[PDB]
Amino acid sequence: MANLDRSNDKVYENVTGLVKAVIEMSSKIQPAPPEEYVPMVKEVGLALRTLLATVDESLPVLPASTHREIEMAQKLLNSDLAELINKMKLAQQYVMTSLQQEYKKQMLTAAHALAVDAKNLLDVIDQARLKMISQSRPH
Repeated sequence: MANLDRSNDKVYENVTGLVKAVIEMSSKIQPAPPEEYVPMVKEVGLALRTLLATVDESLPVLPASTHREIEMAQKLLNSDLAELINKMKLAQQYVMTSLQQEYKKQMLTAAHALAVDAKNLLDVIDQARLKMISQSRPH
């Protein structure tokens, strides 16, 4: 029952990091221009990429039982992402018009589910990690 925040940190990081941004980005979103936003979102999406790989390393980090769910969760996050990425690709063009705050708001919405999505990700894992704790700790 030590602090195994070694590799679980990398996994728990992306999740948070991306999340912490999902929100923050929302704040600096309104202002964030179409030149600084295009990437902004691109970043969140980029993080996912690495996150996926990170998960693979986390897969084992957790006890057998939170595999499928985890896998299904990955697609879950991406989902919102994909829809989030598109939202941007549009906002980028639906900003110079005038109905920015409108479309921009939409993004926020996802940001809400996103934060959760990312949560439900580890949330499940958290249920696994324990599955190991209260069972038979090896190392």
